[PDB]
Order: sequence, then structure tokens, then C-alpha cells
Amino acid sequence: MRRVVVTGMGIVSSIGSNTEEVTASLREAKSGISRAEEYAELGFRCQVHGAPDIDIESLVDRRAMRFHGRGTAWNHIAMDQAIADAGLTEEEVSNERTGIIMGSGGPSTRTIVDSADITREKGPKRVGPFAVPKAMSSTASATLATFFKIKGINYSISSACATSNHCIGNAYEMIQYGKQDRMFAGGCEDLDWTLSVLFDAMGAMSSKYNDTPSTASRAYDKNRDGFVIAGGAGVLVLEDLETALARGAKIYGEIVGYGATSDGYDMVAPSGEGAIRCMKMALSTVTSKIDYINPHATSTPAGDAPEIEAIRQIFGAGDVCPPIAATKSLTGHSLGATGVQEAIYSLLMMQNNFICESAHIEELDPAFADMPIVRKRIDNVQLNTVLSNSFGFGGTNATLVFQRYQG
Amino acid sequence: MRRVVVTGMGIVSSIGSNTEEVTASLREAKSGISRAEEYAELGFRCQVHGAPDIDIESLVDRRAMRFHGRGTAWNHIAMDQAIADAGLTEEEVSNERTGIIMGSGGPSTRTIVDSADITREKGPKRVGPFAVPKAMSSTASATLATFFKIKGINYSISSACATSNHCIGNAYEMIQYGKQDRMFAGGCEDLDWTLSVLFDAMGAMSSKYNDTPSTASRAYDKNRDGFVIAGGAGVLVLEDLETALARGAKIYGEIVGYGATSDGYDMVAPSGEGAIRCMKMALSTVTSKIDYINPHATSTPAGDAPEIEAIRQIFGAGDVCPPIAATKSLTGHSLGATGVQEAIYSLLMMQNNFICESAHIEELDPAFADMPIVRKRIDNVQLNTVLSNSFGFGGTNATLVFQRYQG
Ligand code: NA
Ligand code: NA
Repeated sequence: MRRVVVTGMGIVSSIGSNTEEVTASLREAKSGISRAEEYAELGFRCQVHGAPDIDIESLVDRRAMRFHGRGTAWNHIAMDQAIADAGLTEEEVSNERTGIIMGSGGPSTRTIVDSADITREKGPKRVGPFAVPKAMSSTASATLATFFKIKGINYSISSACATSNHCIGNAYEMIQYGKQDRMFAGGCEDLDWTLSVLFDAMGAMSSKYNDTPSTASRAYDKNRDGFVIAGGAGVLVLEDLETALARGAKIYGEIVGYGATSDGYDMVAPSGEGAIRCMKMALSTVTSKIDYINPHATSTPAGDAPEIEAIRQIFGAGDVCPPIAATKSLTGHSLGATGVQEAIYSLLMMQNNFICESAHIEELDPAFADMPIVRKRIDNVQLNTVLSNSFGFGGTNATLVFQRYQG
Repeated sequence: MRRVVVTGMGIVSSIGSNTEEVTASLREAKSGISRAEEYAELGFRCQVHGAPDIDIESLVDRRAMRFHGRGTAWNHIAMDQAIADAGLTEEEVSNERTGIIMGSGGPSTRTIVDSADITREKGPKRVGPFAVPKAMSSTASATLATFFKIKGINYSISSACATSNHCIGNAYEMIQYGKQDRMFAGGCEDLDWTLSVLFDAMGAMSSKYNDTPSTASRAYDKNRDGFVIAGGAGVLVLEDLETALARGAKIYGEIVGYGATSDGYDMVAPSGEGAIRCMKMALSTVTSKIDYINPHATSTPAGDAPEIEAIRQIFGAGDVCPPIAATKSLTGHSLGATGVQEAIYSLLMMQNNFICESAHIEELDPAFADMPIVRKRIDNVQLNTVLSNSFGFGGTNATLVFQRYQG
């Protein structure tokens, strides 16, 4: 099997509109969470969100936008960034050896709702002729594959919170097995009340911190009370190692493990044992120690703990366990985009030799007092190998391990 | 790479609620298309659909239904059928070597719309706490993986019309490469105005035949005027050959090729060249001649022809070209479910030694007069190798080739 490296990254996040902004946010523990006035207007319990702040119209032209939902527009931007970062020629983007696996946890629910509304108010024709590609689950791959003239693999993987971890992992497999030499992998999610309300109604999102929105997402805090939803996108450019080397690519890291498992247990809550198997699977092909864990931890009572127990089972507790820092405390949970975004945060931490604070831990949950949850940014750390989990609704688990490329 | 066989099938279709019903419909060219009175009420141009006729509540119990949309409920039924057909024990369904890749072209758009409506009418709490797994793009995998206690791979691939062809192909790869020994693969789609309207608004669905709904889907007819949307589901049980043999499995066929490519051209229209590359890729691992092509052909002016030209390029014209019979003329286009359903129709035709009529060709389009489009059911034919295309919006292409297992 071939080796596979990350040669470019692009990101639209609640904590920044490019990798530089994101890095600064990570370094300074700058929360991307703000009040969602619309959620309050609609009567939600949760009135916070992680909203990107980026001018789509300035970055994606009108014809390009014809078939985009906002999530995929953000993914388009991320794709442009990743292509630029990678320094790819048009030929390198568009060829039979280059594919795309790009997913979202949902499609444009706003398109779906707006279309239903307008059908009933003004008639079906007034939906307009461009809604299908926005509304379909493959929207992220369909739109980008078409616009970027992708000729290889083209589909979306969806797996809720794990979506873009699976997208990356499957793309990794594609290249490992020699089916593609380059892949664009990642995912996106719109941020819209029509999606967020589904989570609010299940009581899944934080509401106790509406008056201090910036600190609402607080993985491992004793008083965490649900996740904070976000939107955005991320893209990695993946290449087989020879391809990367031959063109003098940047190498942000090497993908060295990928785990994917299923809990087969509960729709909304993790089992824990699935995560253990997922991490073990990811680690089964990894020879070096893990220097940092980017957990799934979404700031939920029921979610943060079983993952920590899974980590304890694999890695132990205290100093021997890799440092753990939950980036969702800063970023919220962007569902389809989370996996790739977390890969990017981890690769940026690797690049910049620091591990961010696991933010907003005002009082650590005592259940986690034995674990190396990062309470203050760690500087001057040589990260060589980083592990990132995403454990999604439906008991779907994906773990990725990235390594600093040193030959 | 390991060999991979189909050991069980389940299906919920506009042309039958199980494989026996489906086989009878195929044999007798019994259309599954009917008038959609609701579409007329809503002012659609297209007033036809392919609706399953199956009593969900009698087949999936209430607790089981908690997190199902209708599409995934149909997929649940199909999964139950496939498990029964395969004769799997509970242990064989639920184990670390057994996974699920099950997708839909969209999620429950009805859940999304109903939730938005009720949020605005009665408040967000009244969405209820069970909407996320119905609304998310991974709904088909999440629901089934959880209910069936799947422990291996668990995610959805979405690729519009190609969805469940990719699901099957990726599951095939999983087993080929030794990652899983058994996979449940397939997909589903609800049939609901909230999805169908998106296609009506783009003028994609047939409207000239509303007065004769049964014949509205008419691939290759000169006067075809758009596809007919359908809902349903299908599941294949895939196993590595040794696993299948060792347990005395039924073998419906062997998956012997899988192509996946991207047009990188137009969002709604096929390029043709992508399909050629897709079929070639599928055929690259196939040693026997193709005895039957189950085309993508959805009964559209712009769609049916480029695929025929692609077929002509690979296979030639006339007698030397494999017989082509568009099952969507009977079934309509069930989007996420189409690929797996067409695999099942093809495997059932293989099992039963006939090729169905390519239905509703009242006047063949003269552009296709050179091609072996099946005008009357062909009986007493030994099908050993069958090819099925699905070429979806966003220029996403998937082709599968199945072979009669003879050692
Ligand atoms: Na993570
Ligand atoms: Na087909």
C-alpha cells in the first residue's frame, strides 16, 4: 500500500476564514462561539452558535454559486484555498487520477425548507431550477466535482459528526490502494436554524451559557451542557507520497492510520467500546507514540466521558497518556465539517509546535482529573504524531492519525 | 484481493415489496408508476410517481420506527429481507467483521420540512427529540447500523442517482481488501413531495403522460420527457467468497467489477465520456462478455442518449452489443435506492433466465435504432454477467458488474 500525504489545506471555520486565522485562534484560545439571536427569536433553548465570518460573494462568483448552498459555498472556498496551498495546476486538479470525497452531515436544509415554503406560498415553479444539487446529500461532492472539473472519484460520505473523517479516510484508502493519486477530501455544513432546531429539540445543544456565549462549548467542564453547533468547511489535498515528492509538494503530514467502526448500540449516545475499537484500528498501523489527541468531545454530559474512558483504556491516564485538547470548545461542532477541520487544526498545531488549550474549563469534571487535558497552551512541543476522533450519531466512529513526514 | 459475492437481497420497490413481487413485475412488464394526486394538488407539472405499497407498521415496530424516516423504514424492511434471505444468524449480522454502507440521495426532506413548519407554528420543542437521525444524510446507515447492532464499518455514501451503486462498490472494496468479511450495502429514498418538488421545479420529471401514468417512464422512447421519481430501498448482503462458501450461503452473483468516475462537466447533464471511463473501469476486471446492461437511462431527453453513445463506444451496436433494458421504465427513479434496486433486478433476471422488456417504448427514438434495446421480454437466456450503470447529478458515475458464480 502506498503512503499518503497531506499537501494542502483549506478551511472556513468559526475560528477563522483561512489557516492563518485559525492558527491564531487556536494559539490564543479565541472562541468562535457567539449569540444566535435568531435561535432566541425562534424560541430555542440553545441560543449560541459557531458562525463563520466570511464574504462568500467576494470569493465565489455568481455562476459558481448557482448550485451552492451556503455550506458547499464555504466548502468551495476551502477547496480554492487547498488548491492554492497545494500549488496545484489546473491539470493536477482535473485528471482521471484525482478525485473528491466531500461530505456534509446534512444537505442544505435551508434550501429544502425554503423550497417547501415557496411551493406552498407561490407554487412549485418558484422553487426555481437549481435546488436539487443544494438539497441532495451529495451536494458537497457534486458541486465541487463539477465546478473543479474533477474526473476521478466523486461522491460524498455522510456519517454525522464523523462525516469528514470518513471522507478523508476513504480518500486515504483510495490512494493507498492505487485507485487515485490525488484526492480532495473533507466536508462542510451550513449553519442554519432549520438544521440547528433539530438538535435543540432533542436538548443536545448548550443553553446554560447563553449569557456568556463565547464559553458555552466547554468540553470536559463539570458543567458542560451540550454541544454548540457550527458551520463551515475544510478540505485536504491528499496525494500518494511519490506524487507529492515528485512535484515538490508541501507535506503537512502523512496519514498513517484510519479507524472506522460502529457501536451498534444507541442512536445518540456513544457506547465507548466502539471508540476503543476505532482508535485501536487507527493505531494498528502507527509505529510512533501519539503526541496529541484531538478528541471528538463535543461538550456533552453523555459524550465526553465515554471517549475519555476509551482513551484511558488505550493510552492510560496521567503523563503517559497523550495530551488531550478539545478544539470544539473553541469552534463548536460543525458536524460534516468537524473531522476535516480538526485534522487541519491538528496539522496546524503540528506545524506550529503547540497544543492549544482545551478551552473553557472553568471547573474540570472530576471524572477526568486523572487525564492530561490541556489546561493552558503548551508551547515548544514537537508534535510528530496526532490522533483525531469523530464519533457521530448512529454510533459511527472514525479516527485518523497524522504524522510529521520525516522520510 | 478477495472475491466478493452477494448472499442475500432485500427490496422495497414501486414494482414490488419483495423479490418475488419484483420478479413478477419484471417478467410481466408491470409498471409501478401511478398518478400522484398530491403533486397535482400542489401544482406540479409532473403528476406521476413510483410509490411502494407496503405496510411499514406491520413490518417495523414502533420503537424501531422512532428514528426512521419513511425511506429508512423501507430500508429497514429491505435489510430484514436481506438478512432472512441470507439466512444470517444474529452473530453474523452483528460482529466486528460485518459492516454497513447504506445511503440515500437525500435524507428525510419531509422530516426537515415538518420540523421547520412545527417550529414556526408551535415552537422548536414540538419538533420532538427524534428528528436528527431522520434528517441527517447518514440516516440510512445510522438507523440500520444502530438497530441491527452493526459493529464494523458504518457510514453512508451519497452520490445522487449513483448513491447505492457507490455504496455497493465501496462495500465490495472493503471486502476485497480484507477490511470486512460481510457488508450490508444499498440504499433508500423516501418518496415525498418535499423532495419531488425540487425536481419538478427543474422540469426534470415527466409531465406529458400524466393521463397515462403507468407509461410515463419510457426510456429510449422518442417522446420521453423526463424521469419519474420513486421511493424505496434495497439491500445486498455481500461476503467474501470463503465466508460465503463456508457457511453454505446462497450466492446470487459475484461482484466482478466496479467503476466510479466523475464527469467534471455539468451539474445536471452527463458528459458521456465520464460514463465511458466508468464502464471501462468496471469492465477492466471482467473476463466474460456482458450478457445484459441495466442502464442508468432515466427516460430523459438529455440523459438517455449520451449513455447509449457511451455504450456504443465500448460495446458497439446491434447484435454484438449486450441487450439493454431500462428497468426505470417500470420502476421510475428511486434516486438513493436505484443502484441497489437495479442490482437486485439484474440479479433476479440472472436467477430467472430472462431479460425484461425495456418498457413503454411506443416509438423508439431513431437515434437508438441501431442498439439492442429489448422490445419484448427475452426468455430462456443464460445470463452470466450483467452490468448496471448509475450516472447521477453532479457528474457522478458508478458501474457495477455481477457474474453468475460458477467457481
Ligand atoms: Na477530533
Ligand atoms: Na442501472
